[PDB]
Amino acid sequence: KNIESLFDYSAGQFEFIDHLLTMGVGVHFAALIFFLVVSQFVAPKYRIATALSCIVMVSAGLILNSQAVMWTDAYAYVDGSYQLQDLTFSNGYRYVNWMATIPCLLLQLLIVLNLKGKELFSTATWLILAAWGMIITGYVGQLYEVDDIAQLMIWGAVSTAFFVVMNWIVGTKIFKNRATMLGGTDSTITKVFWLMMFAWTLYPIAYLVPAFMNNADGVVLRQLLFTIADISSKVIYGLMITYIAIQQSAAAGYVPAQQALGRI
Ligand SMILES: *C\C=C(C)/C=C/C=C(C)/C=C/C1=C(C)CCCC1(C)C
Ligand SMILES: CCCCCCCC/C=C\CCCCCCCC(=O)O
Ligand SMILES: CCCCCCCC/C=C\CCCCCCCC(=O)O
Ligand SMILES: [Cl-]
Ligand SMILES: [Cl-]
Repeated sequence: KNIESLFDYSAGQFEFIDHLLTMGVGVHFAALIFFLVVSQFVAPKYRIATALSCIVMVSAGLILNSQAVMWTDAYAYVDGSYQLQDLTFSNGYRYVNWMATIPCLLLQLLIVLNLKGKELFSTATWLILAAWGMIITGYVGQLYEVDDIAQLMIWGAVSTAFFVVMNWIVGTKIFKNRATMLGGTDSTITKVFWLMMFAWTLYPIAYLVPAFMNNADGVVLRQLLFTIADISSKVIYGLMITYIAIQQSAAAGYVPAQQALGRI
């Protein structure tokens, strides 16, 4: 149902996608280890945000590692190309993790914005229905990424709207609660907002590969645009979300965070 099943791959194409996903496993699980160790230097009120990235990291992780195994399961070298065998590959399982990866990030962004209580829970509930929104219409479109490209843009169209709509929430929150933010991180938080519009725009581009490049190199590009969007919303966004909590933790008087920052 997917363009990936349409082609045979040269060995270079196939080894490259495999090294991509594998390098992408190496990284979520090695970011995973950093996010563990620095969690002791984060104040009790921010510490779930570091932890949440421990989850992001295992979750893109598993599916990423899972895509790499299914890649080598699905294809074998026959007569000079890698050809599809008995099992399929697909990015279908990538959109389900998006289901889980985002609320969590959205959650760690909300946590360091210093949202609390009813605004925090409320804004989490809306944010989560919205991207969940964006995510599932994404899902249903790529379903027709071979049979019915009209549903790709049309479902593309729909999921985009949600993406616009949700950025609006996040941005409003971010620029509203800049002034609560301690240690200089009111400057930093606007940067993440920006970074975050890059990694998540890689996605629609990654989602129009069949419309505009329905061949084997588009399959590869699509995965390439997957590893960076991936590394950026999960790993770099993550890295960047960690620094604000430690900074704000030292600003609020958390001596392990002070000591950690002063050590560097
Ligand atoms: C792990 C984190 C993220 C932020 C993955 C995000 C996916 C998107 C921002 C993609 C949205 C869609 C667009 C708007 C285009 C139509 C189909 C998609 C779901 C890929
Ligand atoms: C922030 C960085 C994102 C991660 C970078 C992803 C990995 C960079 C990979 C190398 C790009 C150039 C390789 C060109 C290979 C040609 C593909 C082919 O063999 O057919
Ligand atoms: C089998 C995996 C192959 C790739 C080798 C793994 C090594 C990856 C190296 C760095 C991971 C990228 C993230 C950087 C670590 C973040 C911690 C820090 O801020 O210093
Ligand atoms: Cl605290
Ligand atoms: Cl994912």
